[PDB]
Amino acid sequence: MKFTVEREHLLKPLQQVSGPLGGRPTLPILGNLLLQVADGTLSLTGTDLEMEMVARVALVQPHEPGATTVPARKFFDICRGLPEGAEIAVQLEGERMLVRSGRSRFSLSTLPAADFPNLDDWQSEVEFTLPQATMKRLIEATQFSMAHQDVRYYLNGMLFETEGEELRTVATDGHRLAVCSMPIGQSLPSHSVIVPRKGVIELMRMLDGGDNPLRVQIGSNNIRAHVGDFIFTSKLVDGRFPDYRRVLPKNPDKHLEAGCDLLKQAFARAAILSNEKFRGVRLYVSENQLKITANNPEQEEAEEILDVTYSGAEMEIGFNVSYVLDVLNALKCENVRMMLTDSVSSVQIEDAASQSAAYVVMPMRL
Amino acid sequence: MKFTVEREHLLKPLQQVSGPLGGRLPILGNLLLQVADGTLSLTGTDLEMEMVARVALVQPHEPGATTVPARKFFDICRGLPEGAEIAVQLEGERMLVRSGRSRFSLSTLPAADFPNLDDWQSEVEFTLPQATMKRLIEATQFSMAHQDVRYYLNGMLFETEGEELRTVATDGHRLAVCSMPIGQSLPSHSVIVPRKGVIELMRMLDGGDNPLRVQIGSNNIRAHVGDFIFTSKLVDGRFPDYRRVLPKNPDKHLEAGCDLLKQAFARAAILSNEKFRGVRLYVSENQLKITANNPEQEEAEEILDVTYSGAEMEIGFNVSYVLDVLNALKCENVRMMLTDSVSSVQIEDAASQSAAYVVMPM
Ligand SMILES: O=C(O)CNC(=O)Cn1c2c(c3cc(Br)ccc31)CC[C@@H](C(=O)O)C2
Ligand SMILES: [Ca+2]
Ligand SMILES: [Cl-]
Repeated sequence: MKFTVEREHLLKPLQQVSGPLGGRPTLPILGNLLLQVADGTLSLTGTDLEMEMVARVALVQPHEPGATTVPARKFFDICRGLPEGAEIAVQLEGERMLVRSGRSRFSLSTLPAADFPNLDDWQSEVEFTLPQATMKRLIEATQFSMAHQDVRYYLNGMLFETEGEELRTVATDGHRLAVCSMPIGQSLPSHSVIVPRKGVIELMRMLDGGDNPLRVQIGSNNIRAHVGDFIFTSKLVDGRFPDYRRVLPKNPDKHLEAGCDLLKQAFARAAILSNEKFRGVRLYVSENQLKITANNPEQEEAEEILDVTYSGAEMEIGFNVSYVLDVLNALKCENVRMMLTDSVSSVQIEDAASQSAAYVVMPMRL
Repeated sequence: MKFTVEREHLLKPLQQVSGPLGGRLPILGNLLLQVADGTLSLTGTDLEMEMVARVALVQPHEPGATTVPARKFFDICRGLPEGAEIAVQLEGERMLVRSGRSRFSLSTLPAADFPNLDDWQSEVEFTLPQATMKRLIEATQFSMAHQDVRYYLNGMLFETEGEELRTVATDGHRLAVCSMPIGQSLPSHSVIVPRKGVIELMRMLDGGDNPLRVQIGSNNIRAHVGDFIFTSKLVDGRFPDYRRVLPKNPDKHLEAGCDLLKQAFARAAILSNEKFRGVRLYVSENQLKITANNPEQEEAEEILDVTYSGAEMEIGFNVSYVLDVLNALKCENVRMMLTDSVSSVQIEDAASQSAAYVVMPM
């Protein structure tokens, strides 16, 4: 095995294929990357047995076929640590891989490519293509609401839902919910899967904001994403996801609109004197005005008054201010819409200018 | 107690005094506020050191003192919009804070409960530019010990000699010294400033033209810059003599680009022992070679061009120490000054003798 390649053509691929690798593997070879020279192409693969990322690099300098595995962290650090515009010559010499460039030489330990574990083979039964940016928006809009290591394992992940011509993402930790729907211009079957949170992050981070389209394949227990030179594959979470349609407030008739930043800064100051554990704040809403109050066990008190667009009936309601701020921070828009009903119902939050993303927070009594 | 001040004027003072404060005596988690003689005084302390900020009151105000949670009060002010005006007043056991239509009511502890550092006398005084103090601390800070049982090493020596103010920091494995002339005839004297004080001292240098005034007593140091007064206790014990650590006659002079050299050591370090982190250097005429290897039999090798005349030698180092030096230097070229394979090495900016770094071999 032999190749010579520019440092810069190796770094992005190394970032991508390093993502999956867990910090304390059950096998020695799981700390390594698989390297293959074949048909004019170097492929790198990293895995953790749950998910896998393969990157491809075209080889325009002379090369010799073969495969081996090297420690991922070290080989990445060497390449990244080498100077800008460097040529990186790699060759397999016995049970060592030789890396050199200019007058820097490294000898890396190998494990055999034959021991590198592959993911279970599977069949695609739902496929579609879409702009990278559409996938990026779907995930960014909802990712923060995924559970982290809940015992309800199916919440530690994101629901991907196909219906008609749109793709929808949903996330919830059992307390707050985020949903986002985008049309993708392909007739799709009605289908639903749960991607594990680590898989969702790899996917998100494999999208480089560029013009390459993203192709998605979904099987019974697996999902795969292909964009340009990168192919990501992950297991699905085998569980049942809650129905998001049930939590959405029915016919909220009291819509409040305000500048996202102004509402955010007001909640952010009020939060300073909220309960540190339960983070409850009170909204008093009246004609074109909102008053926000907070207090903590030490009886310190905050109050914020802003001008808003609001014409409905006067009402009160409490919320977890961290959840509201998470929503306002994910939105990053000019104007926000808060769709209110009463003191005992939940609230749905959106960009004033767009219904594509919706967020649901529970009422707090105080 | 009442005052009304613009956010811009309150923010940096708050930031400075509040920065290092924790609960502990919960009142150590509070700032002392005093309105007196047209001035708002904001004071913070952990009993070892103290930061006092004065700010002029150009609007109507009323005298009096209280104590509020430092973090919450800073966060509130910081969270207010740019150009905002902040009206503060005492009412009951609470401190009211009003800006626009944002209102806040904070808890208080009595100003009488707020502790003072003991009185002391100045024995040594001088002034210097901020930029000089910044440079003196920056050059050496990373070589202080952190939590060594030799308490005298967890901190920085400040020495006056002739016209020079000098800083020294060592942890027993490596050492940094930096001397700067400050245009004054100084008495021969030294004190040890605790690392926490070093950091606050550093952080009080805004980067403006206000000079610094320093006062040293037998158990205290103080620095005035602009409207801030930092006061800290000193550390007991006999600090080592940097001249004993410096090599006596490092005849062998090596010269290389600092970034190039730093890059090589860093790459080589990848394949060094994870615990020891040793690298070998082989010096020969106009050439430096760096090698590293680990238990797994993995090997790194780097070869650079340098300006070296003198005998060939081999010497081992912990790479992180060499990297800390090379990153502290921030220069074009570095001089490596050597004696032999079992003796300390000295490292300087090739273009300045103003700072020197010493590292032991492995
Ligand atoms: O601190 C160590 O790990 C042991 N170092 C020495 O035995 C020699 N030594 C010391 C110091 C030192 C500093 C350097 Br660069 C090299 C060897 C050194 C500074 C602190 C000194 C003290 O104990 O007061 C000792
Ligand atoms: Ca340069
Ligand atoms: Cl010096």
